[PDB]
Amino acid sequence: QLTIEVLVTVDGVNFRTVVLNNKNTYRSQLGCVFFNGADISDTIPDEKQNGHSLYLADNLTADETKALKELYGPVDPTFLHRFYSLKAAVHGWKMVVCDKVRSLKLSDNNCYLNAVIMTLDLLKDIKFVIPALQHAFMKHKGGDSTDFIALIMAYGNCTFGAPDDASRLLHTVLAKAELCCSARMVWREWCNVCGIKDVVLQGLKACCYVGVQTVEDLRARMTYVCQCGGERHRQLVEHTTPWLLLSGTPNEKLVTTSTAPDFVAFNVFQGVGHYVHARLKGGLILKFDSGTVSKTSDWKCKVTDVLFPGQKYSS
Amino acid sequence: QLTIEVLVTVDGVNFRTVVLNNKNTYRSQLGCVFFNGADISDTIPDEKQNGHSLYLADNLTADETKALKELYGPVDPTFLHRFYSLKAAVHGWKMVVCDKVRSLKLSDNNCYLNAVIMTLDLLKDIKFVIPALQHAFMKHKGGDSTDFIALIMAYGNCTFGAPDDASRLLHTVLAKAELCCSARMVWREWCNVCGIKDVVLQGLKACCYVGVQTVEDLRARMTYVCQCGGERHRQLVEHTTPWLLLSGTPNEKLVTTSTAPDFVAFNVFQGVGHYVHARLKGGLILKFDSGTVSKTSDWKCKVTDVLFPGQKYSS
Ligand SMILES: [Zn+2]
Ligand SMILES: [Zn+2]
Repeated sequence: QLTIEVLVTVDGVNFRTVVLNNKNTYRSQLGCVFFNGADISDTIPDEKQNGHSLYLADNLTADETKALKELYGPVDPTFLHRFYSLKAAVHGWKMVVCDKVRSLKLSDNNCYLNAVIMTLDLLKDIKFVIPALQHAFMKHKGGDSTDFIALIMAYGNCTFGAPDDASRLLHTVLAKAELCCSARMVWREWCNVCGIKDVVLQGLKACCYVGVQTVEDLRARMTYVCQCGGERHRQLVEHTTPWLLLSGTPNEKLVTTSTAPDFVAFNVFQGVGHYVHARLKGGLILKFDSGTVSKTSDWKCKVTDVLFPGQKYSS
Repeated sequence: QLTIEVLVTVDGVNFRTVVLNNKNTYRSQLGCVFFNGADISDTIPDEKQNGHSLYLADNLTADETKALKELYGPVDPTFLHRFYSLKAAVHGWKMVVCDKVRSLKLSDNNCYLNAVIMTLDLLKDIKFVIPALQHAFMKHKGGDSTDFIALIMAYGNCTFGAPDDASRLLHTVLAKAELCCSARMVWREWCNVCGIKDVVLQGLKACCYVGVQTVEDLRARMTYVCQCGGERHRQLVEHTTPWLLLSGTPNEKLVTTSTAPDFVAFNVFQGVGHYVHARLKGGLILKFDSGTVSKTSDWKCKVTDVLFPGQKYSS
C-alpha cells in the first residue's frame, strides 16, 4: 500500500510520473534506471526516493523513444546503459589546463581520448549534427568535459580502461559533425583519350583525408592503367577549406620548426596503445603527453594525424 | 627502370592495374595494401609480386569508393584496415562441431562471439542488408567462419583479444539484417479519458525487445500518470513473428526443463567478461561454453538474451 512518485526522463527535459511500490525492484516495476550516476534497477524503491528524477535506459514509452532518436540519433538498445555507465566511470578523470590549453590527464588508458579531444579543440567552425553531442561539446568548451568524453566513448564503442585508436575515434566523431561555413574538394580523374571526370566533395568531407599525411602527397598525381590501354590519372584539382585534417598509419617523420611547417598540430603513436598530442607554437613543438607538456624544436616521431590551416588551391 | 604490374581491388571482383617501381614503398607509390593477409605498405615491391592481387584500404579511386559504399555500406575510413587486420588475427580460431552444432572454441577472449554467432545460427529467415555481411554469412553456413567473425568484430568495433558484450554485438549485427517473411508488433498506449494511440513495428524490429526477458513481462500492462491526472497505460496488443529475441541485463533465473519452457535457447553472463550459449534440446539444457558442451536439466544462471519461437498473439 505504501507508494512513491518518481519522475522518469531520458533527456532531462521531458518527465513522466510513475507511482512505485516498496515491495519490488526498479527493474520489475519500471526497468533499467540510473539515479545520481548509479544503476538502481536491482534496488527496491525507498520512501526517501520520492520526487527524484530517474534516468530510464530500456522499456521506454513511444514519446521517450522519439525524444531519444531526436537527441542521440539512431542508437543501438544498449547505448543509454553504456553512456550512463561511462558517464559514471569517467567522473574522476581530470582535464588540466597548461598555459590556457586543456589536456586530459592519464588514467585508465585514456591517452587516445587526449589526442582526439585536443585535436577537436583546434577545429574551427564545427557544429554537431546530433544535439546531445552539441550540448556536451558546448559543456566541454565551458570547462566540464565528462558528458563529451562519455558520449565519444559511447558512440565509438570504447570500453572504460581499454586502449583505443585516436584516428578511428576522431573520424567517427567527425562523421557526426558539420561545418559552419563552406568547403570544396575537387578530384579530377582522367585519360587523355577516354575523357575527364570530376568528383566534388562538400562540407567537412572536403576537410578530412585518410591515406596521405602531407599536402604534397595529397596534391600528387596518381597514375594507373586505363581501360583503353593507356594511362589513367587521379589528381586534386580544387581545394577550399577552413582547416584540413590528414590521417595515416604511424609514420616516422622528422618534424622540425626550423623549416616552419604549414601544419598547426599533429598526433603521434609510440610503439601497445600510447598517444601524444603535439602543437606548433612560438617556433616550438609542444608535446602534450596526457596532461604533461614537453617542448622541443625537432622530433623524430611515428606521426598519425596532421592538422593544416585553410586551403586555397587550384591546380 | 624495373617495374612490376600489380592488380588492385577492394572487393575481389573489380581490379585495376598499377605499374610499380622497386625503389619506393607500397605506401608511397599507392597506399595501404594487404597481400595474402599481411600489410605490405611499408615494403618495397619485389619482382616476384608481379601479377598479384593486392587489397587497398586508403587512397581509393572514385569507382573503388562507390564499390565499397555498395559492398560494406557507409563505413569509417579505418574500416578496411581493421577488417583486413581482424581477418588475419582471427585466422587461427577454431569452429568445432559438437553433434552437428557449430561452436567457436575459446581464444583471445572471443567467448562473447560464441554467444553472438550461436544465437544468429538459430535465427530463421534472416538476410543481411549489407552484401559483404550476407556473403560472409553464407560462407559461415558452409563451414568457413573467418570473414563473418572479422566483419562482426569490424562493425562492432571489437579489438582482437579484448572481451566484449554479446547483447551489444547481437543487436548491432541484427540492425544490419532483414526478415525474409513478415512480422508485426503493436503497442497500444492509452488513457480511458484522453484516447488510444497505436504504434506499429514491422520486420525484425518486431522480433527484438530489450528490457524484458519473459513473454509475460513483455505482454504485461505498464501504468504511469497521464497528463489529464488519471492513469496512462502501455500494453502489447498484437504480436506476429517467426521468432522472438528478448534481451536484458544479467538476471539470476532458475531455468528448468521440467516445466518445458517455451523458449528455444538463451545466453548467460558469469561474474569480468565470460559468456555461455545454452540451448533447449531433448528435455535438457545444452551449455556451450566456447566449444565445450555440458548437459543439465536445471540451471540457476545470470540470463542475458532469451530466444523464443514465433508469436501469434492478440490481447
Ligand atoms: Zn583511356
Ligand atoms: Zn488522460
